[PDB]
Formats: sequence, C-alpha cells, structure tokens
Amino acid sequence: GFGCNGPWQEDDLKCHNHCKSIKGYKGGYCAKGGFVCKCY
Repeated sequence: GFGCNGPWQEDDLKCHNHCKSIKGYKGGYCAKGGFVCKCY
C-alpha cells in the first residue's frame, strides 16, 4: 500500500514519502509492482 498500492496507481513518491516519515529512512520505492513499499 502506502500510496503506491499496486500497478493501477503506483505513486513512487508516495512510497518515498512514507519512508520519509520513518526513523532514518532515506527514500522508498515499490518493490513488487506497486504493491509493497520498500524503504532504504
């Protein structure tokens, strides 16, 4: 989820922004077709 949600929508920046709100995560990207929002 987290704004990306899946292929239909897939807002990468939403995923990015989600991770921005987490401790010290730099950014975020949809790992498996929008579904999962992975952070680094």
